Amino acid sequence: SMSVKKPKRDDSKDLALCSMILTEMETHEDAWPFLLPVNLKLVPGYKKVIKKPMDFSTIREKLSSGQYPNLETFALDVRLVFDNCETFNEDDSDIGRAGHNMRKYFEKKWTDTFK
Repeated sequence: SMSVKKPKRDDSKDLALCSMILTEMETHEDAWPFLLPVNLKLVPGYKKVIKKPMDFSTIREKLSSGQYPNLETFALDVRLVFDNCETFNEDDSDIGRAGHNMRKYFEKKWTDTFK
């Protein structure tokens, strides 16, 4: 509360470490559904159904331009990518499986890096 602060968790490396994680996600073989924004002109249903589209390129631009105020807002966008994928794709599809694998991959790096 006022003039009463918990000890300062060192956040000075968070930008670098989120950038490293994102590089690892970008280079995973199963990243291909997620690298670019879904083309809203060419994919029926996407625009109406997926209220907040997100992709790795968009997260990378946000990261590079100071649009994440902290590491939790970064993790929210990454998870959004996988949550969107589960909304739109059957679990037993190549893209559905890709999304599960990537989420697993991400959550491990996240825990190992920060928790």
